[PDB]
Amino acid sequence: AHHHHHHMNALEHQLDYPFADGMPAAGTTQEVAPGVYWLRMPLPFALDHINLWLLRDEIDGQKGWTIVDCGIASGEIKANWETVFDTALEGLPVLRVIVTHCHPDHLGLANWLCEGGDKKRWNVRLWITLGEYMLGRVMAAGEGAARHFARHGLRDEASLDKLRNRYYADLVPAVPGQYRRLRDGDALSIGARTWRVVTGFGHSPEHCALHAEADGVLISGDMVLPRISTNVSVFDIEPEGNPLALYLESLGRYETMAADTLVLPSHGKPFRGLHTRIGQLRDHHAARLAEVRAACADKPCSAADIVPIMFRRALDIHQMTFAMGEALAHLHLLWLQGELTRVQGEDGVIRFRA
Ligand SMILES: [Ca+2]
Ligand SMILES: [Ca+2]
Ligand SMILES: [Ca+2]
Repeated sequence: AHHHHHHMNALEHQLDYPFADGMPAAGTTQEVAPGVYWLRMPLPFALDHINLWLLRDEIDGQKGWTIVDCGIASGEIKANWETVFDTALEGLPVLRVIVTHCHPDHLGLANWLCEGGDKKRWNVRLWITLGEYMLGRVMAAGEGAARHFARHGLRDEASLDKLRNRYYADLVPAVPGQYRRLRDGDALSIGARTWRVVTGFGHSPEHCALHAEADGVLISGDMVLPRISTNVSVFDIEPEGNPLALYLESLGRYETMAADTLVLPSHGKPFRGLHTRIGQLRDHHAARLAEVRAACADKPCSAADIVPIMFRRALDIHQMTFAMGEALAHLHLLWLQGELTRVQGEDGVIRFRA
């Protein structure tokens, strides 16, 4: 996420933070609900942290801990995990590792945690959805990205070269060779609770949020974040994708949850106002779509044309191509519902017009 950048929530004051600005220091935990503990790991990106969750649990008579998400494979996060093992687990083992999705800050240390950390203290199973596991395996093991961004309006030969000669493998250095499949609707028994798998689309293949309906707690992964937008992007591998339509449809899964649901997001702070935040995200994308409509009404626009309208800030070449993926997702939503016509110019650039 070094070149990743996000849209900040100016309506944060409409959410409620039950712990205010309290946050667990590195290597320590903070109880956010009975048997649910919050870990905060540093990240070296603009997004400077990820929240991970430790759930008190008992499987087959053995008391211990279920981990949700892992961090990137950095020396600093590994050291913080080791401190946690030694001082914050009450001397009890990890029983299993659940990963919400394959992005590196969530999947990176799965293999290392499954195999017991530096001292190999246990040997446990990774639980994850099939789509996230398989894409993780594909990416864990370029020139296609450059052809992609070129046909969407990036024409500077020097910039295209910087993409050609290009991360995931350094942050996710191994992915477990075995997994336990999570599927939408699965009931997980974790400690005193049943957590249900709520799958989400448009951000990643098959994103797993975990919902404890009786106590009203939601582990939202990256699908609902209080301070930032969720990345929704069209990529070279699925060049006609409609991820924004999938994402906006997916947000309906949370609008039927309780209005007082405690949301545990992967970035930001635990919060209430789930429905408020969903409304803010819907409003945000409606405003971005209106800008795309307005621009395409006056001339055929490429994704590169849309970036400086959608992102009112300076971007380097790497941030530009990341923004281009999100611009293209908004173009594709309008295109595929019949509001734009897609034309590949004789210059090879794909553009969209009213
Ligand atoms: Ca993600
Ligand atoms: Ca191994
Ligand atoms: Ca994330």
